[PDB]
Amino acid sequence: SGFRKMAFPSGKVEGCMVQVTCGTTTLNGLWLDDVVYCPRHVICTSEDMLNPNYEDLLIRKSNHNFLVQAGNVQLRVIGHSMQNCVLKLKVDTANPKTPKYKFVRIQPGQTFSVLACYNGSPSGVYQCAMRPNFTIKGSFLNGSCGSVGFNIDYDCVSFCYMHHMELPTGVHAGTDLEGNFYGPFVDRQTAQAAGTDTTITVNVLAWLYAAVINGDRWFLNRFTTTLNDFNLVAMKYNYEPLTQDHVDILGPLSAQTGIAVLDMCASLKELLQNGMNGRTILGSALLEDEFTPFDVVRQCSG
Amino acid sequence: SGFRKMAFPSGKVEGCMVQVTCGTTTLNGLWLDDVVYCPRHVICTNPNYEDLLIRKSNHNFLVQAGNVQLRVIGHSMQNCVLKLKVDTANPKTPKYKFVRIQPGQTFSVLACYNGSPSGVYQCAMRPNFTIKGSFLNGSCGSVGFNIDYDCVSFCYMHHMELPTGVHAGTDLEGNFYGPFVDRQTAQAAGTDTTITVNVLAWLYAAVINGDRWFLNRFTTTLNDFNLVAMKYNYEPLTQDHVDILGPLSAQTGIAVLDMCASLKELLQNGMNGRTILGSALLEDEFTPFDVVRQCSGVTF
Ligand SMILES: Cc1cncc(C(=O)N2C[C@H]3CC[C@@H](C2)N3[C@H](c2cccc(F)c2)c2cn(CCc3ccsc3)nn2)c1
Repeated sequence: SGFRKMAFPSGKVEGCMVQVTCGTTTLNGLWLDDVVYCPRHVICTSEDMLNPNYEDLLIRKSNHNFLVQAGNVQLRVIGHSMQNCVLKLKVDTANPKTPKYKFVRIQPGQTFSVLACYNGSPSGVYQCAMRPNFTIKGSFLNGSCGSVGFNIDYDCVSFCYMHHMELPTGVHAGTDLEGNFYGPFVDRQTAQAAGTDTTITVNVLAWLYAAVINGDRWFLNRFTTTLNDFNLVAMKYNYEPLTQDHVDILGPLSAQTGIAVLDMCASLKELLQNGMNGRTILGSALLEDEFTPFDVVRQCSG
Repeated sequence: SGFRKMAFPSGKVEGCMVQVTCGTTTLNGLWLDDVVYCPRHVICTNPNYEDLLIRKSNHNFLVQAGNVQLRVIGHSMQNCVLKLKVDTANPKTPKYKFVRIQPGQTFSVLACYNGSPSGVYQCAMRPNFTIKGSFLNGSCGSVGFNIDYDCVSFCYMHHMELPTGVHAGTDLEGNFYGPFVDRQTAQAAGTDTTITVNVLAWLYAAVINGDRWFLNRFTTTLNDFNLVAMKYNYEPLTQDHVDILGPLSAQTGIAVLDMCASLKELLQNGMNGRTILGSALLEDEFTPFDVVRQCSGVTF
């Protein structure tokens, strides 16, 4: 029993974290095979950041301007290239600790683990979700750039996030490992701000199914709803639309618990109307939206 | 910015987890140098473990480190932990120590299944000596640890789930945390209490992160506040707690008894539909050190 925000074991990623230094700037890089991936803004000065011309800055760099350090070992850079907003530094040594891995771009609502890192040394691991507004509510201090987000399935590490910046509301923005930002953000000091966030409805429903699995039914009711009536109400609480894909995805949890998806939608509607009246669900006094349907089946059943 | 329930990087521990099978029981062990540590209740069959173990032969214990088999060459018990001597020392053994933690202190848990780590989370030793973990069948032998520089301090090994869903275990010397035994008897968690010094730490974390609405002009005294704590089933606040929070008090300008007044008012009046660091409840599983470490970055 129990239900925690559980991260993946981080060892496979730990063995890939290095320090990258350009000029006065040091941040983290991800060392896979003979390539080190890091945010391209490592080549910028703070001045450059209003309107940086990355192509112009990079053509001026020599391989030996990049200092890469893996533990106590300096790696020799032998080439470099830029892919979208990520710098790829080719190094003379392949990482002998390279796990089986892939690069995956995730959708809003997906979860992943973050290995927060400073000066190429991992500090801690925690679970995160990609918010509907393409930010993440992480925990990152100065020097955390280049920290990565990942899932691990059957010993394959799927890298899905690389950290670039903190937005003014204290939430975080970054790219996939092909260097494409999530959301409308840019690696430029601009007046960019997180869009208004919403609640990840399909994840809330999955968590409610998790509550029933672990033995709590107090929030259920005898009503049902149409999908469209549910969305009409949910939008009034800044909940994300629930799609037929979402209904299909919850099929297994519906089947396991005996509670039809649209009946669980009726319960959520009432919870939004009533609050919890001093009660908790899986230890929380708020509705949790950073557990996915996949996560629930992974942690609750096996 | 931000504040998350954060665990230590688990890599150094992952390389020590093994699967231990005896009879019909399979569970997780911890392989350090040439010993595998696991719960003694892996022993076959009111138990008398010193008797049951006499019956077992080394070869009754199948130990799998991934795909490799470690051969057992010896066994002994230390309290509720079984120690299997194996023929191969773990080449991935980290620098480590066995430590016993105090209620209120936190640690990371690497939850495992068939000697395969599957998740890591951060927990506190509750005042009632249980932990609010997430464990399913097969988790027994999963371990808790902290990392200080390069040194792993192992502090917990999971032995059982209790009827309220919380969990009980031992230190790595096999001494239970709390009034529990490893046998099928009637056992229950005692009434728990809230860890006051940790709630205060988390309020400081909130302030550091810009959440200041609960602050007020008032201050108080230990004696006065401790009467409120007892009323609300909060642990007593000691002078040593006050000293430990010293740093955060200096960094935010909010003295502990200044912050206690904020907490008193939250306990008496509630949060009035507001939240702190994204919670509608007062959180008590972050220590002062956890807050300082995460709001001022240390790395391992
Ligand atoms: C609280 C916190 C959370 N998470 C990360 C940090 C953190 O550390 N950074 C993120 C921000 C803020 C400082 C610096 C690094 N970023 C600036 C920036 C501005 C606009 C877009 C963008 F993508 C980056 C920047 C980059 N550069 C080039 C030299 C350099 C690159 C890395 S450090 C210095 N100059 N300003 C902080």
